[PDB]
Amino acid sequence: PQITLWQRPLVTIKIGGQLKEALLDTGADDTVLEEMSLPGRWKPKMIGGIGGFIKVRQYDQILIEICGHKAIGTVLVGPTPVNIIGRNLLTQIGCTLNF
Amino acid sequence: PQITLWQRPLVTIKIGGQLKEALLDTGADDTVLEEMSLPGRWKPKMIGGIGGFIKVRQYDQILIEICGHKAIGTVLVGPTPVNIIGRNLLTQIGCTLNF
Ligand SMILES: CC(C)CN(C[C@@H](O)[C@H](Cc1ccc(F)cc1)NC(=O)O[C@H]1CCO[C@H]2OCC[C@H]21)S(=O)(=O)c1ccc2nc(NC(C)C)sc2c1
Repeated sequence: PQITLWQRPLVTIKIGGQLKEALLDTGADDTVLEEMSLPGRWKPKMIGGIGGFIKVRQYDQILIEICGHKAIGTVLVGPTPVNIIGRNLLTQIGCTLNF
Repeated sequence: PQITLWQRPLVTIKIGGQLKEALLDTGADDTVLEEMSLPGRWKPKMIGGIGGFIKVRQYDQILIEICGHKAIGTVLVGPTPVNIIGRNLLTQIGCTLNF
């Protein structure tokens, strides 16, 4: 699809058997999701944003479906306010910016 | 231009007579720039991101040139770690997401 930016660019994702809504975020290196129950082993990590840092649990090679496109990569889970699909997964679904 | 997301989507901007690099950020509602000297009056404000909040100075009706496209809008200035062009200006330069 082509998405204009008058509204937040939200998509439906399916991850760990659960449906969620998430922001397509070209400003995000990595993918960061609300506290959620994910299968497998993780690793503690800290990521920084505009206001400081949050602790996240990092899971590698997780399958996500992003608006009907499948990707596999790293997902971080923690106290983010919004679910964010970052460039590590946007590249896999072929997402580009155009103007 | 068409920008893929294998690297950060950075563009050059000219704002307040100064040249800066900035991130095209579909996850940012507003435009937030590192500490800089802007002319005119501002308004104190607080905005939230992944790690908490920062206090910013809000300047309205600011002219920016973003990779050769001119826009006028609100710019927030404060302790962000990256210059961020948010959706208030991305819409004006006709930026879309595509996959
Ligand atoms: C997190 C999202 C919802 C908002 N954020 C933009 C995202 O694109 C941020 C942009 C950024 C890049 C780099 C940075 F160092 C800091 C910040 N990316 C991000 O946090 O990425 C994290 C995690 C992913 O992995 C990494 O990616 C790089 C850093 C890691 S925001 O900046 O906080 C921001 C912007 C404008 C704005 N206007 C408002 N208006 C209100 C009045 C409603 S609120 C608001 C908040």
